[PDB]
Amino acid sequence: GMATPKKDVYTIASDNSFAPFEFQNDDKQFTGIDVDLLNAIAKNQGFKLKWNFIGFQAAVDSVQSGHADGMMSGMSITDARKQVFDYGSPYYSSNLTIATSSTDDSIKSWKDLKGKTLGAKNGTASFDYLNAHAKEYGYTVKTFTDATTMYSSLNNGSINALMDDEPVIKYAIKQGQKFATPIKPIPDGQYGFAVKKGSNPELIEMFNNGLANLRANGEYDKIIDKYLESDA
Amino acid sequence: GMATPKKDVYTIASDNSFAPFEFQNDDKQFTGIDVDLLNAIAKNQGFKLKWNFIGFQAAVDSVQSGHADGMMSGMSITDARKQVFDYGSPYYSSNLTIATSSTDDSIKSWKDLKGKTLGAKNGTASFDYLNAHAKEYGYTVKTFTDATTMYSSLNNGSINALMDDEPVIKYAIKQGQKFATPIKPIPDGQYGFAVKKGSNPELIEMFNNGLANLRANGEYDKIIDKYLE
Ligand SMILES: [Cl-]
Ligand SMILES: [Cl-]
Ligand SMILES: [Cl-]
Ligand SMILES: [Cl-]
Ligand SMILES: [Mg+2]
Ligand SMILES: [Mg+2]
Repeated sequence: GMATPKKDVYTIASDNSFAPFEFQNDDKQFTGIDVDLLNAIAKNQGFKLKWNFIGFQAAVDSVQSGHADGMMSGMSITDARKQVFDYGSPYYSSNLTIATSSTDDSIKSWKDLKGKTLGAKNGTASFDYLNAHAKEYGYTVKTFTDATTMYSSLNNGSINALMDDEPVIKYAIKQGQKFATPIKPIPDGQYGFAVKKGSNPELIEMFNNGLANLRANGEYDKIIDKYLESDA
Repeated sequence: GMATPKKDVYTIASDNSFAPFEFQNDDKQFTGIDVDLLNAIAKNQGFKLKWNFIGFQAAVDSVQSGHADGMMSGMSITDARKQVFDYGSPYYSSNLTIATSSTDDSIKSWKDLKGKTLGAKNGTASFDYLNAHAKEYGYTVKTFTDATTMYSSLNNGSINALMDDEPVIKYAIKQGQKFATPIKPIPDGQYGFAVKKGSNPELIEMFNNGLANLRANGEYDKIIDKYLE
């Protein structure tokens, strides 16, 4: 239904370092998909916000304790989370996807992964997927303990490709990396805006109504495209 | 109760950057209180571990979907977490505390904060705590949006003190920062080792047994003191 504010300002908790969703620019101001998108949603609906960029764990606990009204933080919607949060309509799909070098034209479909070296960060959803499909597609998996070493290996040619959460890859491309995403991604759920279960229902109404308007009026795509290599 | 391992190795998920609990040293190896403490606990009990420093949110989701066995990640024990995780005995009491300059003799207690300005990061427990006691002791709160600027402000004298997580302040001091902690810390919960609720009970047993042995044998304090002094 139509959303009416019941607070002069709503407090939103978020991560302090989760690019491209929320991160600091060179001027030390917070920015990102979540920041621009929720700000644009509130503005569309005539709500006011105050952001607390405190970290994922801290943001969860702040909403649960009533010290924040909502959480916008690259948050994967899960059944475990639904036990204690209510979510707005999902605002972005999460995918696991393959990054190649943009200079390498040899990988055009999944069948071209035959004989390739694929990187993944140890213990991640990308790692689990790659391990589970290595025999089928015929690649070999090389594991990394952190993100920097993995992306360095793709750039120096010691892996042919890697799998990661798609926003990380598409943001690196937007930043200037010579990567591409030439093949089909693997759906892996959705991102959601959350309030404590049973709390601030009008803030969820705001969210859903504002989001629908931004999807229809083009601003939603403009915001995503600012941060993620768009296909268009 | 005796803990017996049922796997040759258990997988532990943790955050990639939460110093001094889990973080990378200059050699890009993962280290910290959580890493050293759970490794030592595991060793004490004859269990083997493999660590995946995937990030807090990702670690939660991995344990919940059965793709990591446990989580050791500066994890505050809360009722909401008890909905979906089982915990070992708490292994650390996380407090908030005040940092002043080590050369500033003027602040030794809360009442010495009269007329002073203290920093806190917006929307944190420290921010809430300072705001709640500002009228009582007659200080002003200056809000910061990131740690680096807040700590720089203390160092350059544009604030008189700050409040932050005690381990962050104590680790900074251990690293040579010229801060003091003149005021009694404020309790802010406890950290626990987690498994998915109903899973891996022998891993919780071994955590509890090992933690108790390390408290008794001196290693627990050695590990904490390594980082916090
Ligand atoms: Cl976090
Ligand atoms: Cl959580
Ligand atoms: Cl409307
Ligand atoms: Cl969570
Ligand atoms: Mg993080
Ligand atoms: Mg994930």
